[PDB]
Amino acid sequence: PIVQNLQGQMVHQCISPRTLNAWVKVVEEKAFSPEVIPMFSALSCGATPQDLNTMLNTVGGHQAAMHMLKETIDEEAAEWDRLHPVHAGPIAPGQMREPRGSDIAGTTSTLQEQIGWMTHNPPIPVGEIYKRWIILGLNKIVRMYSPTSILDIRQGPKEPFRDYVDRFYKTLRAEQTETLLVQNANPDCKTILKALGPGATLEEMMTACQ
Amino acid sequence: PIVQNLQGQMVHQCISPRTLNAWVKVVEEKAFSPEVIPMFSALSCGATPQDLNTMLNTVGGHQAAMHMLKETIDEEAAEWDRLHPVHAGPIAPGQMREPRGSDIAGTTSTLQEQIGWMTHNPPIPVGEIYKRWIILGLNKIVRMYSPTSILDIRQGPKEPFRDYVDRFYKTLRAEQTETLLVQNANPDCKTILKALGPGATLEEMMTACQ
Amino acid sequence: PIVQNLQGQMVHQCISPRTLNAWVKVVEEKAFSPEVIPMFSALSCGATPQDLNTMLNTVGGHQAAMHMLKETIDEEAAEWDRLHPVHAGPIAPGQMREPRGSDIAGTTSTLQEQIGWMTHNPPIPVGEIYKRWIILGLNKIVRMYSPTSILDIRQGPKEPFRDYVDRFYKTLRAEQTETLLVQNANPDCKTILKALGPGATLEEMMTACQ
Amino acid sequence: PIVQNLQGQMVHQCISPRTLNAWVKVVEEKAFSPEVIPMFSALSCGATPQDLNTMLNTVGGHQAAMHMLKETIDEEAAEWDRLHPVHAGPIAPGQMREPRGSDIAGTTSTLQEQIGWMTHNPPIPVGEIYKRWIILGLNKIVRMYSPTSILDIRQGPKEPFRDYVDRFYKTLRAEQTETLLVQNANPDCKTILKALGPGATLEEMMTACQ
Amino acid sequence: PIVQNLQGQMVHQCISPRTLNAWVKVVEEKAFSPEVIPMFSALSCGATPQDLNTMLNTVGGHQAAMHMLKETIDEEAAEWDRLHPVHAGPIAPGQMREPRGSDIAGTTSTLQEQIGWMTHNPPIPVGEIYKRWIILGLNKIVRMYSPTSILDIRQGPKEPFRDYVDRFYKTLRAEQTETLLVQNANPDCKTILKALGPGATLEEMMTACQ
Amino acid sequence: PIVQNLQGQMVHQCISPRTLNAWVKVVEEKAFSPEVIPMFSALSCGATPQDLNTMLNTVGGHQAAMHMLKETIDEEAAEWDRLHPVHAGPIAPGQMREPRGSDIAGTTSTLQEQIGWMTHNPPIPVGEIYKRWIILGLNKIVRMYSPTSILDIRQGPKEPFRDYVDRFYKTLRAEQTETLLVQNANPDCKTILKALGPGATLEEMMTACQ
Ligand SMILES: CC(C)(C#Cc1ccc(-c2ccc(Cl)c3c(NS(C)(=O)=O)nn(CC(F)(F)F)c23)c([C@H](Cc2cc(F)cc(F)c2)NC(=O)Cn2nc(C(F)(F)F)c3c2C(F)(F)[C@@H]2C[C@H]32)n1)S(C)(=O)=O
Ligand SMILES: CC(C)(C#Cc1ccc(-c2ccc(Cl)c3c(NS(C)(=O)=O)nn(CC(F)(F)F)c23)c([C@H](Cc2cc(F)cc(F)c2)NC(=O)Cn2nc(C(F)(F)F)c3c2C(F)(F)[C@@H]2C[C@H]32)n1)S(C)(=O)=O
Ligand SMILES: CC(C)(C#Cc1ccc(-c2ccc(Cl)c3c(NS(C)(=O)=O)nn(CC(F)(F)F)c23)c([C@H](Cc2cc(F)cc(F)c2)NC(=O)Cn2nc(C(F)(F)F)c3c2C(F)(F)[C@@H]2C[C@H]32)n1)S(C)(=O)=O
Ligand SMILES: CC(C)(C#Cc1ccc(-c2ccc(Cl)c3c(NS(C)(=O)=O)nn(CC(F)(F)F)c23)c([C@H](Cc2cc(F)cc(F)c2)NC(=O)Cn2nc(C(F)(F)F)c3c2C(F)(F)[C@@H]2C[C@H]32)n1)S(C)(=O)=O
Ligand SMILES: CC(C)(C#Cc1ccc(-c2ccc(Cl)c3c(NS(C)(=O)=O)nn(CC(F)(F)F)c23)c([C@H](Cc2cc(F)cc(F)c2)NC(=O)Cn2nc(C(F)(F)F)c3c2C(F)(F)[C@@H]2C[C@H]32)n1)S(C)(=O)=O
Ligand SMILES: CC(C)(C#Cc1ccc(-c2ccc(Cl)c3c(NS(C)(=O)=O)nn(CC(F)(F)F)c23)c([C@H](Cc2cc(F)cc(F)c2)NC(=O)Cn2nc(C(F)(F)F)c3c2C(F)(F)[C@@H]2C[C@H]32)n1)S(C)(=O)=O
Ligand SMILES: [Cl-]
Ligand SMILES: [Cl-]
Ligand SMILES: [Cl-]
Ligand SMILES: [Cl-]
Ligand SMILES: [Cl-]
Ligand SMILES: [Cl-]
Ligand SMILES: [Cl-]
Ligand SMILES: [Cl-]
Ligand SMILES: [Cl-]
Ligand SMILES: [Cl-]
Ligand SMILES: [Cl-]
Ligand SMILES: [Cl-]
Ligand SMILES: [Cl-]
Ligand SMILES: [Cl-]
Ligand SMILES: [Cl-]
Ligand SMILES: [Cl-]
Ligand SMILES: [Cl-]
Ligand SMILES: [Cl-]
Ligand SMILES: [Cl-]
Ligand SMILES: [Cl-]
Ligand SMILES: [Cl-]
Ligand SMILES: [Cl-]
Ligand SMILES: [Cl-]
Ligand SMILES: [Cl-]
Repeated sequence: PIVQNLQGQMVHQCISPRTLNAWVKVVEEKAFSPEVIPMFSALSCGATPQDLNTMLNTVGGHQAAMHMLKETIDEEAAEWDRLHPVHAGPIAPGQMREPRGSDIAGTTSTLQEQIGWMTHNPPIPVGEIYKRWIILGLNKIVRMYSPTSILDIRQGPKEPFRDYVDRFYKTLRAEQTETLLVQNANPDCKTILKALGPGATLEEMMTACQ
Repeated sequence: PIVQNLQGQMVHQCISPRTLNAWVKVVEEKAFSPEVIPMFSALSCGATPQDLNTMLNTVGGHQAAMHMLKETIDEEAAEWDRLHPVHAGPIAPGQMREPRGSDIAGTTSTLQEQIGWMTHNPPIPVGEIYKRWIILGLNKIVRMYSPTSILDIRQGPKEPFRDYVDRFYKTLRAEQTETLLVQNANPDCKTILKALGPGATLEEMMTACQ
Repeated sequence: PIVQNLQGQMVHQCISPRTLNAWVKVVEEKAFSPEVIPMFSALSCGATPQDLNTMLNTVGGHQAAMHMLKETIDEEAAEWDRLHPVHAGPIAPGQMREPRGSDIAGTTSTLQEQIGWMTHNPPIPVGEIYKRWIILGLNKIVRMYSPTSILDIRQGPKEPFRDYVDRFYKTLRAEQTETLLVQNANPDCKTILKALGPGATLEEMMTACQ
Repeated sequence: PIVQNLQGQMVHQCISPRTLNAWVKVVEEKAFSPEVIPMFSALSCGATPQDLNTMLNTVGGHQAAMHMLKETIDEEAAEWDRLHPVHAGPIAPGQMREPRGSDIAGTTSTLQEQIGWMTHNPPIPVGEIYKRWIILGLNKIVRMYSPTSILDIRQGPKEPFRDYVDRFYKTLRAEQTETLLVQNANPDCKTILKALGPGATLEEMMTACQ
Repeated sequence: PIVQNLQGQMVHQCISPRTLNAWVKVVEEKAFSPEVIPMFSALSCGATPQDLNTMLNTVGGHQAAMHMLKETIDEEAAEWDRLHPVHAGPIAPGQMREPRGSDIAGTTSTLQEQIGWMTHNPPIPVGEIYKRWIILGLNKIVRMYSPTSILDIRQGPKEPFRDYVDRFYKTLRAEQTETLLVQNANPDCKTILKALGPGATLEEMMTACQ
Repeated sequence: PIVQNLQGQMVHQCISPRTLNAWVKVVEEKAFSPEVIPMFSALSCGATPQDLNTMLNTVGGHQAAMHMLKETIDEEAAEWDRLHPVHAGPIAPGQMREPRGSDIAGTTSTLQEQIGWMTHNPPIPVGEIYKRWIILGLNKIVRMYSPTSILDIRQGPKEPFRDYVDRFYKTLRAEQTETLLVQNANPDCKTILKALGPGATLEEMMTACQ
């Protein structure tokens, strides 16, 4: 990644074994649960495009999702090229060529060029642009691998309301609400929630059905 | 987080895999026991609003509590806006716009803006303001998930006083005392504690009933 | 904690996940064995009052002892106030108000004030003052949870002297010696230790009874 | 490796136990799966030829592949010598002799010489040149140890399409595509994929056969 | 410990949780095997007397040995006082009082005084003086807990010579050689070692009896 | 070890618990397999003679090999003294006495002297000289503990060629080749390898017999 040294200069740093290992492990354990997106964004803090490609490549398995991820990256890269056409001309001394979509995705660009963009003044955050494309593609993967629709999350007749709400917002998060939460509650809690009226907080709802 | 480098300047640092992993693990193991609040405050030392949102998002499960947490944040953000209305005008060079509630909660603000507020002179500690809102909301979650009332913590007839006091203050902490501690002691220890008189220390009480 | 950077200035540092985790684990494993006091002092090296309160709060369980710890802190804080009454007056620019007992214990003081005291010239080591109160209170807890009196540590008739001495000084340490060590030895070793005479070293005693 | 200190100078650093251990472990667990190449490139970030040889030597087992790796290195080194013949002459003060293939592969060069090349201005990245040769040789090993041909990856009659696509691109990656993916789908999904037409995305294909 | 910062000044550092934990673990696992002495010396690199006392205090159990260790320290401290009598007089500004035995052992000295001695020019290495006393006392403990005499290490009639030599020098190290190694070899290997003659290396001896 | 600080000065560093622990563990797990030599060289990067002796002393067990290691060190030290006789004379201010063999092996030299040699300009790398002697002695240990001769590595009649080549070069490495690899192949693969002709690569040989 590109970190600021303790003197105030942005320099390149090798990705640490701890960072590499945490990413690999979170995919093995959590696959494409929603909370894998924040881990990816946090672990790739300050990442160059090379670091991002490293992290994606260390994933073994899930190659169907990884391939869908490439197609999303190609979609976003092609959109970047339609909005930012590279102008012909010799690059001035101490300056950087404009990045293409494939340069941001690290396929036609070197690490030294990525460092040049990211440490430019003003910087071209090719790492953050690429990370956004990846998180976009990861969100579609999370959505596709969501097993259950919110319409099928219904409170059991003897299911504690807390457990039901846990399953409800867990499902909702992956599908990516208030009145449906009441409608899918069991008869005994729905009656209590009816009498609470509208505008009740979740805490008030949970307190009323416990 | 925003740390001070070893030269004396406040700079941004990537959240470390150790910090991310410790937070995730403490929620898996301890859920919403009271001691999860100090871990959250310590792990988010110097955190930006983005880091705080990262930590909350890495939580898988407990989505009922996580949703109640958002409602508390929205309550606190809306109160921040009623007390701090943003004034219209162009921001002066080298200065920061006033933060709204949603900027403090990281929903309408960028990392660069959060760094600008937090490293301003004087700084606007949007991270500490947001952390306070979260700890406020976490405390209500801890209180709601407290299973047992202090009125039901009674010493067993052959229960060692030490074990009873352990359960008593554990329950008290989650519910968030002296005379009730005597009243709920078993007959044999209550008689001893009566004769100790008032103003006895816990150490004196424990010594008298062991 | 307040560490000295590699340039020679005392600056504040976030408590590390390693430090937090080690303290929690040592309490889970060792409870209030005597060797938990050195771990606490070493782990809270350079700690502010906030860090000390963090560490104590991360403890789950043992709330009877934790409450006795507060009473010892209140005793010591009140003694600090009787010896150091805060004088009325406006604090001069660049100076710190005198700390009260509750400021040292972090209940009425902010982190910024604690940093001001601890990095003052000369510094007011509110962290070390608070740590002393805590270690004082922890010692009383260790003493109270000591199960066995030294009078009941007697060498078994076929117990190796080494094992006996191990149990003896282990018990002695928690209770917090030479002639009692002989008196509680078994008949066969006591006869040997009699003939050694007084002023023998432990190594001489152990060698004589092995 | 050769890292840039926090002041801006490229200096040599001892390879860390974490880096050494991660490489050894990834070979024990993953052998020569494709994702072992990115781990090798990431763990040897900034590596000198000595560090690269260290990492390869810490591998126990797989000595058949390790020997094939040497033959690839010798092939590449000999090609380097045919393209870069070392010119005779005394090396000027403060300058470095031109590297031979065997100097890049660390067999006829010292660490001090490798540091001289890598920290030269402009630098001769003997580490990156050597790493490229190794990754080249590792790719041939991954290809040779690929057990299954893409022609044998066929969807089972009741196999979920997602699982099939996972096996397909996993196999494809090791062998190192769209129309073959349809042809090897089972009859029921092939009929659906026929009607989708050409130019469908993988996400559209997966959605249509789930 | 007292480390040199990356600028060239000797400053105090908190003992790290890793250092504390490694020492505790090595005592639990290896007790007083000989190789515990090098671990102690390496883990207490640069240690102050306070750090040394911390490490010894974190040991739970083995209190018989720990008490023998104090008696050795008192012996060495008293010898230090007989060779270095403290002269009466006011200490000059910026200078340190001469250390007594009990100051070196950290019982009558503060951390600030230990830092003053250790960072003086020339420094008084009270940490290294104390560490020497401890290693002296630890060596006597290792010697006392050595279970077997070298006279009882005899090669079994079908015991491989390598295994025998392993047990021999292991025992010798704890007891703290060549001709006895031959004498205790079994008849078949002794005959071979006789014919080798004197002045044979261990490698020659092992090769001859394998 | 002697590391270069982030400012460009060679200073001494305490050996880290991670380094100590990794060395101990690799000996417990791998004993004297060949790949233990690279781990030793990597873990002792920049090591002083004291650090090297520390690492060797932390080894418990294998004392037969450890003693053979001392004899190799004494051989090499005595050769160093025959090639570098120390000249009599007072050492000039700011200079270092010439090292003897026993000074390089850390037996008659202090840490401060080792730092003086290693940080001299030009430096006397007593650490690297000592490490070379140790690696020399470790290689003889690896060779002696090699169980199987290369003449006994023969491909089984139904053994996959890959597995055979794995055992072959593993054995060869410890014994420390092409035509013997063919001669020891089973009849079916030998016939194929005959027809390949000479000058075939290992990859061609493996491909032909799979
Ligand atoms: C990936 C990344 C770059 C980012 C970001 C990112 C940025 C901003 C915000 C956010 C912050 C505060 C508030 Cl009050 C709201 C809000 N208040 S509201 C009422 O909607 O108006 N909304 N937001 C999202 C915003 F900004 F997009 F609007 C927020 C979040 C929250 C952070 C958060 C997580 C948490 F657990 C508990 C919290 F209190 C806050 N994360 C989510 O909310 C995810 N989530 N989704 C849903 C669902 F879909 F089911 F409803 C559900 C959640 C849930 F909260 F977990 C919970 C079960 C409900 N994250 S990062 C930093 O992680 O690496
Ligand atoms: C989250 C965060 C930002 C913070 C803070 C924070 C700030 C200040 C203080 C504190 C410090 C010293 C004293 Cl003497 C008192 C006091 N003395 S008193 C008699 O009340 O007048 N009170 N306080 C709270 C104050 F300041 F709010 F008043 C304190 C605490 C204590 C720290 C502490 C924990 C501990 F274990 C043992 C200690 F000796 C001190 N924590 C609590 O006390 C929590 N607790 N709650 C209750 C209950 F409700 F059951 F009674 C019980 C506890 C308990 F102690 F654990 C024990 C069973 C009893 N924490 S952080 C730094 O953790 O990240
Ligand atoms: C908490 C903290 C801030 C502190 C400190 C602290 C400060 C000083 C000293 C100390 C140092 C050297 C000597 Cl020679 C003596 C001494 N010599 S003597 C003969 O008494 O006159 N006394 N002391 C205590 C002093 F200074 F208070 F006097 C010491 C200790 C010792 C350190 C130590 C531990 C150890 F294991 C072995 C050692 F060789 C030295 N620790 C204790 O002795 C604890 N202990 N208690 C008893 C008992 F009660 F049973 F007798 C027993 C021990 C025991 F040694 F473990 C052993 C079974 C016997 N610690 S910290 C740095 O840990 O974080
Ligand atoms: C070793 C090292 C130095 C390097 C590099 C390196 C350099 C660039 C790129 C890359 C980046 C973005 C795009 Cl969009 C494409 C592209 N888009 S495309 C449609 O082809 O035109 N192609 N590339 C390769 C390029 F550049 F060579 F063209 C890329 C990769 C990708 C990174 C990546 C991995 C991932 F998992 C998911 C992603 F979204 C992106 N890695 C691979 O693709 C490996 N892979 N191989 C195949 C197969 F063969 F089966 F098809 C398959 C993959 C797969 F993606 F995993 C997935 C199942 C399919 N890595 S490092 C940095 O790791 O240490
Ligand atoms: C604690 C500390 C501060 C220190 C130090 C310290 C200082 C110097 C030396 C040393 C170095 C090189 C040589 Cl050649 C000799 C030597 N050559 S010789 C022939 O005697 O003349 N002698 N020495 C000791 C010296 F200097 F004191 F003379 C040495 C050692 C050796 C280091 C070593 C360990 C090892 F495993 C293998 C090695 F090749 C070298 N350690 C020991 O030898 C311990 N040991 N003891 C005996 C026994 F008693 F059985 F014989 C046995 C050993 C043994 F080697 F393990 C092996 C089975 C035999 N350590 S530290 C740095 O560890 O933290
Ligand atoms: C200890 C230390 C200081 C050092 C060093 C050190 C220094 C240089 C080299 C080296 C580098 C590149 C090439 Cl191409 C050759 C070469 N090409 S060749 C055809 O012979 O002419 N030779 N060398 C040794 C040189 F330089 F001495 F010649 C090399 C090695 C190789 C590194 C390596 C390991 C590996 F696994 C795979 C590689 F591609 C390269 N290590 C070895 O080869 C060890 N080995 N031994 C044998 C055997 F004996 F069976 F044949 C076998 C190996 C084996 F490769 F593992 C494999 C099964 C065969 N290490 S360190 C840095 O580790 O800490
Ligand atoms: Cl790491
Ligand atoms: Cl790349
Ligand atoms: Cl794969
Ligand atoms: Cl509830
Ligand atoms: Cl980390
Ligand atoms: Cl954010
Ligand atoms: Cl979830
Ligand atoms: Cl009690
Ligand atoms: Cl940490
Ligand atoms: Cl506080
Ligand atoms: Cl609790
Ligand atoms: Cl004994
Ligand atoms: Cl490390
Ligand atoms: Cl090399
Ligand atoms: Cl091997
Ligand atoms: Cl799907
Ligand atoms: Cl640590
Ligand atoms: Cl001390
Ligand atoms: Cl104890
Ligand atoms: Cl042998
Ligand atoms: Cl470490
Ligand atoms: Cl030494
Ligand atoms: Cl041993
Ligand atoms: Cl093969």
